[PDB]
Amino acid sequence: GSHMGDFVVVYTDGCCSSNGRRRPRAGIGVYWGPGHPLNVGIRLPGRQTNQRAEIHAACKAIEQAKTQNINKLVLYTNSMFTINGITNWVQGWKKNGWKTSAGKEVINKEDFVALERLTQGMDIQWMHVPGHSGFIGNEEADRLAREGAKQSED
Amino acid sequence: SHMGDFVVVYTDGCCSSNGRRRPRAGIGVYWGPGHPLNVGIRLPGRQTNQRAEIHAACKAIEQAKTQNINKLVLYTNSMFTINGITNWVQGWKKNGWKTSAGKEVINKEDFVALERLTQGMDIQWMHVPGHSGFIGNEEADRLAREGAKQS
RNA sequence: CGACACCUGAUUCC
DNA sequence: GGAATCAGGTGTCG
Ligand SMILES: [Ca+2]
Ligand SMILES: [Ca+2]
Ligand SMILES: [Ca+2]
Ligand SMILES: [Cl-]
Repeated sequence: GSHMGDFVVVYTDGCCSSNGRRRPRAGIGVYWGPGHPLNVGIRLPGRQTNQRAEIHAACKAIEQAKTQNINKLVLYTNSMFTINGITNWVQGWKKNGWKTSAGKEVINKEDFVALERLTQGMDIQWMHVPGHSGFIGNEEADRLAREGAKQSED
Repeated sequence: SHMGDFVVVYTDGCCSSNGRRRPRAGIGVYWGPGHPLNVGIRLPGRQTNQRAEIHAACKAIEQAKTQNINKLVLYTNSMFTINGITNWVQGWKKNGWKTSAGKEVINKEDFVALERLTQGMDIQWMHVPGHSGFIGNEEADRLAREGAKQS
């Protein structure tokens, strides 16, 4: 199980097939290690978009971890939108009604709020991993996030 | 009706055993039975599918040059090379070669060199659906493999 | 404008 | 069931 000095490692990823198209199918994915018992591939409730799938993949992780009574983790992801939110954009947003830099409702509020609710007491070390750059951890989490939005066909 | 004016040529580029044990790509260009210019050498460089399939078009016309031929019909199954040369290049030339997604068009170095030889020359690209018609393809296609074997 | 993603479609190969 | 690669489009924020 990947660790990094008392910081248990974890990769997360979200996906949303047909994002911005008629019927969006979106799922969350979180990989803790090979054949690891915490590796989830859930489907994302409600709104179907990559952005929330992505930040919610991260929620699942934290949510999971707490249950495993782990307080500090190095959570990798390829979502800058999530990282930038959770560690910058949010703070501001709170002090001003969650209004975008163009003066309008911070769209993914509900999502970030949840996510921030969970950073509480946790010492997350948000790390970013490149796209299809070949990093296992991320590709296995990607793998998972799809099986989470599986078609149900077969 | 009308006369006749060009020469035909089939071209194929292949990339092997995906994994690591390998990734051998070969070029292969056919001009007809036993014809001298028929050749199927190995692809020099970053061994890949697309890339080979392109340079495999360079050699073609490049030899077309070494024959003072001014216009041919080039056959190929990859409409990446085709689309690339018949369209996406002018665009790439008017955008510092940026993928219609912000990043850099990887085979610029290739599509560049290719557009070079296209100079003065008049190529009429012909795409052929896999398992197309005309043995011509199965033949170039065959040298490719033979090429990929050389060191 | 920029940035990180999420896709849809194509063509070939095996 | 990918790897090659591209076009076109959304998700969202500075
Ligand atoms: Ca992602
Ligand atoms: Ca992904
Ligand atoms: Ca071929
Ligand atoms: Cl013929």
